[PDB]
Amino acid sequence: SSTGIQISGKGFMPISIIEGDQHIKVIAWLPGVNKEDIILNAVGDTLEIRAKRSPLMITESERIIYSEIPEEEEIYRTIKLPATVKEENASAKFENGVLSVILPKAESSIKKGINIE
Amino acid sequence: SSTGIQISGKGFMPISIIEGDQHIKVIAWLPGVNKEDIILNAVGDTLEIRAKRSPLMITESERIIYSEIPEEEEIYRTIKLPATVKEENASAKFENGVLSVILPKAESSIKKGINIE
Amino acid sequence: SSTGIQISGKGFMPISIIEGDQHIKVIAWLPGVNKEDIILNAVGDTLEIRAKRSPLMITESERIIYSEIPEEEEIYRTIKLPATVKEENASAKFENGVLSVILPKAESSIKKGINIE
Amino acid sequence: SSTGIQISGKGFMPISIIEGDQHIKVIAWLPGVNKEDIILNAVGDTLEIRAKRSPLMITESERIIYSEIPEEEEIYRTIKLPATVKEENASAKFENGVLSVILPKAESSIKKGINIE
Amino acid sequence: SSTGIQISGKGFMPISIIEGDQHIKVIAWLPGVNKEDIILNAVGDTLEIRAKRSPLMITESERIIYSEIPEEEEIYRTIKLPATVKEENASAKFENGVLSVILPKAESSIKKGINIE
Amino acid sequence: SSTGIQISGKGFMPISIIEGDQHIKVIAWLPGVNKEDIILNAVGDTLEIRAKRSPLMITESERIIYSEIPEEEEIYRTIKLPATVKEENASAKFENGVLSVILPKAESSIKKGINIE
Amino acid sequence: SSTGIQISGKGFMPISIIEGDQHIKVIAWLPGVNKEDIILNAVGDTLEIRAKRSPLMITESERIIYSEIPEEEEIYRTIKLPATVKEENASAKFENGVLSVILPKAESSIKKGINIE
Amino acid sequence: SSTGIQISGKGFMPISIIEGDQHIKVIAWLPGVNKEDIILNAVGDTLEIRAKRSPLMITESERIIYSEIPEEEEIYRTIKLPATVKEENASAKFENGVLSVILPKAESSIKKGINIE
Amino acid sequence: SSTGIQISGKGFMPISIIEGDQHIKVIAWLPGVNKEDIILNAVGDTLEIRAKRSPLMITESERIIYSEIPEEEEIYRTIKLPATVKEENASAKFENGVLSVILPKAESSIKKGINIE
Amino acid sequence: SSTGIQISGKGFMPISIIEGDQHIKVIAWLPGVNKEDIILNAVGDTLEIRAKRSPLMITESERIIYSEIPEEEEIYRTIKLPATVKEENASAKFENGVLSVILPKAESSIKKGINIE
Amino acid sequence: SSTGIQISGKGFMPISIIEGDQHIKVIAWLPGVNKEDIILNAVGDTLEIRAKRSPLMITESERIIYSEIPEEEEIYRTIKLPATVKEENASAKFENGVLSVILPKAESSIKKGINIE
Amino acid sequence: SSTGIQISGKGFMPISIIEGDQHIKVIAWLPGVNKEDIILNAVGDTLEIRAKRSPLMITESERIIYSEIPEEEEIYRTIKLPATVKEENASAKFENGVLSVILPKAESSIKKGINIE
Amino acid sequence: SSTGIQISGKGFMPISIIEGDQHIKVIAWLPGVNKEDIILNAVGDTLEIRAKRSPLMITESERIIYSEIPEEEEIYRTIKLPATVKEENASAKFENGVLSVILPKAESSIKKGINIE
Repeated sequence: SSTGIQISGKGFMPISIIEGDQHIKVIAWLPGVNKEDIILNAVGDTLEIRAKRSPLMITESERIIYSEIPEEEEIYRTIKLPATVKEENASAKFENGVLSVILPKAESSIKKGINIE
Repeated sequence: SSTGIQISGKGFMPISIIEGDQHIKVIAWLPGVNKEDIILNAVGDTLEIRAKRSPLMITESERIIYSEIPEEEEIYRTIKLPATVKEENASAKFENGVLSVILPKAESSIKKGINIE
Repeated sequence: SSTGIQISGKGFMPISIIEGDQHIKVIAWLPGVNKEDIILNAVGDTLEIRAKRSPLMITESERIIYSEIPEEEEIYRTIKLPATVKEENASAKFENGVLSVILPKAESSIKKGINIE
Repeated sequence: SSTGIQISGKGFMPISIIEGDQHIKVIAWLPGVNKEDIILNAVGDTLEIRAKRSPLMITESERIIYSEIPEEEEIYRTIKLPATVKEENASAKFENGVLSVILPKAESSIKKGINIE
Repeated sequence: SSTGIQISGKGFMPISIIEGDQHIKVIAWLPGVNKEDIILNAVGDTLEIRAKRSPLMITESERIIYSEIPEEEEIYRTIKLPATVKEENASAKFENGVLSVILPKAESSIKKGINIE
Repeated sequence: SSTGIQISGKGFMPISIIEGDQHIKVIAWLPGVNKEDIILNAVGDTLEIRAKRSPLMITESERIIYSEIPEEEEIYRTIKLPATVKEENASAKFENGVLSVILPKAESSIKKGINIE
Repeated sequence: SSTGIQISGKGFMPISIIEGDQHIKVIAWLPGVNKEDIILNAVGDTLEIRAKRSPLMITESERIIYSEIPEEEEIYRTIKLPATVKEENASAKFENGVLSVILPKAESSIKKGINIE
Repeated sequence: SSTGIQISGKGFMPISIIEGDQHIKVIAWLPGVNKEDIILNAVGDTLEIRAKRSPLMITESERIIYSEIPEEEEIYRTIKLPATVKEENASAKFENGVLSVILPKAESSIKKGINIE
Repeated sequence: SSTGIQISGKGFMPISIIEGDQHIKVIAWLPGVNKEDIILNAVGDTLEIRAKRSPLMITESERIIYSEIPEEEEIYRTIKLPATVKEENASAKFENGVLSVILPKAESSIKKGINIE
Repeated sequence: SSTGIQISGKGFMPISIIEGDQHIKVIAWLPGVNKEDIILNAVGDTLEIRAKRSPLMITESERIIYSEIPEEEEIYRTIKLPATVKEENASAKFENGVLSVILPKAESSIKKGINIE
Repeated sequence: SSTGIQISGKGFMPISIIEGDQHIKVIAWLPGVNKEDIILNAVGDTLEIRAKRSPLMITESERIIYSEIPEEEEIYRTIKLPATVKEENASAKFENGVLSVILPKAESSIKKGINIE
Repeated sequence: SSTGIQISGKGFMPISIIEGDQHIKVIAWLPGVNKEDIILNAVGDTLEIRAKRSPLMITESERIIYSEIPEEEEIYRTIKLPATVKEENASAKFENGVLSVILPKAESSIKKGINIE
Repeated sequence: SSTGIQISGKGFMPISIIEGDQHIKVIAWLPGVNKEDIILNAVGDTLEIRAKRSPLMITESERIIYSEIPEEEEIYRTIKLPATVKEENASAKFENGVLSVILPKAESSIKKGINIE
């Protein structure tokens, strides 16, 4: 999908991109991932997300009769945001397996209001 | 779909069923959902999963430019297990958006070894 | 169609099935039928509906040019609920051609509550 | 749509882009919009347009028998200009629901003199 | 198209028809039309709409790389209202390319609601 | 066509693009045009060719029975080089209806090699 | 191609056949060829044109990234004129890649008639 | 192909790109080529490689009865790696027909870690 | 492919077969494999080639964004030559990942030139 | 099927061929067969397997409601090995319905080795 | 057809091939041929059969109204046995239009048994 | 092409193979070839033919207007005979571009008497 | 086929036409043709070729297993040359199945020279 942005990565990790006037809020779904094991990195206009969930722990006495859950042990994504961001004050939160990153756009990238009529 | 088990429901909620000799471990993904908002009910060979995730909050100044996350605010599932369970003592955990339910099998439902010659 | 229930019958008889925690609410449309002419038959986990509306009353002086209303005078339907009900204490109300049937479910079928951690 | 330029947005808003030697004239139709409810944001070679019309208000006594006007209440567009413009001296006339934008291009983008020998 | 009324004309001129118990409100989008240029004739149940927008003026030094605005300079529509209107006291308003026409209906068309036994 | 470069234009104007380590050699065919009537423009990484040939001179006494020569009197083309050039010092030669254009590349683009271990 | 006249040859060489009253003017485009390299032969009502353009000279330091110009080093055309020509007085010019043929006289064609007296 | 990177060239030469947090590593297969006959060139985000293998020498008395090895004597590739390079200090190797370039990325691209509060 | 010979094996390993009067020269491409890890075995009219290249060494800190290089860790081929060879005195060379085998053909197999009248 | 070996026979009998430098190990599945009822014959480069499983005995009071086991009572296979074998000292085992044959290859086929420098 | 043997020939001559441990029994149908008119040629692993039956005897007083009997008066067939034969001691019997040919196999091919451990 | 025999080679060289009781006659057409530059080599059951004609020599003043003769300057064939031949006493005649080859077959191929009984 | 000349005839007889300034050289392949059997008729601009090779003689004891040489015993061709020739002094040579004919043109068609320069 190309609608002004490029998306890349590996595994099942749906994402939604929230665009504001002064910042870009990005939300990514990471079910079943531990807290400290995530790693997120962004610079300029580029963002990358890396994670590695543990496989389904199963005792030898048990078996997988039916499991449609994705099996990818390594998943990562990288998206080109439409504008440059300040990779210093950027902050993020991680609840219920959902990653909410807050990227304030660089001042030079911010758009300017145009007088009308 | 019928593969020895019946799966029913509405919305996006992937589930995996682990079958042991004495108990069933049911793994269900509910990313981005609050703990106190899910509800479960089980009896005989039936287990139902009902949940409702919060909507993608949006600020007045911001808008969603790209969001492939399913928007269904209410989702539920109902599955027929291959064996009866003792729901009185069943227990489940929910962390990092992964629902792990353990249902001990009923006495009559448990298999018995057969000697071989 | 197989979605946890069986649907069958004959004739024009649109019905709606509502499942509650402790009861089942069934809405059935019986337009153009008298109150003393309706009939219901329910037992265990099976519900069947029979009906027979009065045919058109038409004066000799007047003629019926166009009537999309189905003329089938004999109709019936049979639906299998997913759970057993206690028909002995069932009750129903019929108003404005709308039949409302409440079938309390059996304690064995009644789904218990399973806590989470 | 990509035909040497990129256009994005949501809703019905036909626009025309004129490329000149020293400026870019962009015409946008915002039929049935209030003047004080349109907003423009542009920087470098990027221009975005937001608008929000009131819905078709209807009196309680009357009912809409036929309306082919699309009902989309929120519409916006974002277009990538092929050349940088000086937003500080940009101007845009808006009359009779017709928006006309004139954007002087940056001197760096301006076409220079090639020897022809 | 036949939906109780016949619609005819030429060009892009989306219209909406609101039918009330005492009057009819007709809304027509006429973007890029001069106020002095619009004229209407309405009688009985018949309304004709004629308009001719000015052509897209382009400077010699500039070119059109992309212009999706309709090039049809002549557009007109005539719709047979289903009810007789009192055009002698009708009025209309035209703002922001939106033509609002208020056509009260002849007293014979007016009907008073009748209850039932 | 996308092969690291963009090609665009209008009319019959076959061109050849040669890339050198320090410069770019562009061959353009302009048959049937005088020397003072050829015109071109370029800047940075963008090259735009405009031309307009003399029409088919014909005497009244003679007639043109067959001419596959294109009659388009106005033609132009625009090609984007993969690297920036220093148009200020560019030079060109035009002989036998063949235009030769040399555009020295900018030092920023001028590639460099590395001693292969 | 056969359309009442026979045209033959090989390679890219657009031509125009002008049927004059006293001469037949034929314009041939031979872009990128030297003057002393073209060769023609004509007799009776037949004209054969042979040419051989220089190949695209390339320096060792430069390479061909893109070239749509025809590379065929040998091109020729041969046409059966509709009228007889006297080659002794034939004349031609080759400038701007334009090879024009005049064939100023066709003795047998001379319609001088006679003094009606 | 566009998947976050651009690949261009001519001939058979499989390449693999390795992405670290501090250096870009590119693996290129050049079987049957001499060490001193390859040439590499890069700048900014662009890397290009030119190479020429010796032809399959054949003795007068012998003939190639079966040869699926590609015969292209000149092959090259040009790829847009995702971040600028410090080629002043870049280095490579070539052994057993495998070309390995190591490209330290520019300070601008050195992705900076963000807190995961 | 069958043209008097049979080819078998596993993995990507293109080969070329040179046929001379007194010997058969076999060229096989083995990019990216060590010297002491190749193995050749021949007898009668049969030749087998076995090899096992190391996988792409990658540190945990780096990734493989794009790698079209074949991943087969074990590759081997076996071809039936058209004639018997003297495997005792055969010799082979290994240059830049290209394996050249020279197999003198058994004197019994050597073909006998016939003369013509 | 021809892939360097020829397989022939009749009935269901899957076979696997293991090739070593000095011996050939042939694995053949003969489930549900008695040991003394199989027959093997081998010479040159040919090996044939003939066997006959007992029928599914059925009691007078019982019937086969579902049996996908192939009913072929006589099955055999004949395969051409890639090398000659010394059948005089060959030996084979048969346990748990798996026939493991070991055929030492003849000295003629014992592939010798060639230097690689 | 390829099933370990080659079949070829011309004309109507149905044949059957039986393989024995020590011999080959070949049944060939030759209807309407005399005993002295048959001919066979066999050597090594190749067997060829030639025949030529008498034409349809017809009297002048009678006519032939329908004959599906093949009219080909010259027929022959050639079949390659999978194993070599000792034609020197071969024998055949021909009765009731059925040719029975027994070809003992050469000791080299006589498949030896192998003990089953 | 396989029709009971194998033919291999390159170029246009029609050949005919006649199989006899005591010999094999092979005819080959080599039009426009010299005698001293054709060569045959045969052994066992294999025959190969090499030939090399001079190209169509043309004077500088003349050009080829039409030539359907294939231009392949190097052509050769290699055919597997169905039976062994005695190359020591083989003979061939080549006249008027027509090559005739007669190869006496070996004693092993010769037919043997069969006892018709 | 029309290529400025009409080609007609029957059978396999490939021919090549070389057009020179002073003469035409025509090469015709006539394999299996006896020198005494060659016959040609040519006049003005028209040439006919007639030939009839000897049939493929086959011995009684031998058979044709495969003979792709053309069986057409009668073949002939007639081509209308585009220029008149002086057939009174023409000459030909026939070597190795190649018919070489030299036909000096008739001065009228010779084109003379066109002295443009």
